[PDB]
Amino acid sequence: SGAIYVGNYRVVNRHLATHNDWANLVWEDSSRDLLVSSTTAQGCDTIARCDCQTGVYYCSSRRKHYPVSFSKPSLIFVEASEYYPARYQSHLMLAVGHSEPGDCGGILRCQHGVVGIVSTGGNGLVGFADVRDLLWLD
Ligand SMILES: CCS(=O)(=O)N1CCC(C(=O)O)CC1
Ligand SMILES: CCS(=O)(=O)N1CCC(C(=O)O)CC1
Ligand SMILES: [Zn+2]
Repeated sequence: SGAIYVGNYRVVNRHLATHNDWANLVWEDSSRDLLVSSTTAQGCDTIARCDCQTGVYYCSSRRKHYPVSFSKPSLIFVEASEYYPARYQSHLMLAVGHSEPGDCGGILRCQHGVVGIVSTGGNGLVGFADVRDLLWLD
């Protein structure tokens, strides 16, 4: 689980959004696994405006931060897991790293701030939903 809090926006995995997230929907994209909802309280997170392909992500299933190399955002076919079926996902970044069910909403970040959140795992890979193209967030 986990979210980004920037200005008056909460960014979450679409498949983990709550009834409140949908009651305060700003934007959602089923192809990206993203949803943004409005918050009343100001968030502290800064979104990276960069094309970094290295950073650190938080892995709650190991309670560790891992440094990773990741691919640039692209359309990727996502393998079926124990709990979710297989599907295509846009704006997805892969790295070699640990991600299992529960790890979603872990934040990937670089010097310039938040790059994305964990969205996929399996097969010794972690997939991250990029948020850097969403300039309206900052
Ligand atoms: C590990 C691949 S997955 O498709 O099973 N999946 C990713 C993490 C998600 C979450 O923690 O919400 C749900 C589970
Ligand atoms: C790249 C991983 S990071 O985002 O956790 N971190 C390292 C880059 C910054 C620096 O070392 O100048 C500080 C922030
Ligand atoms: Zn960066």
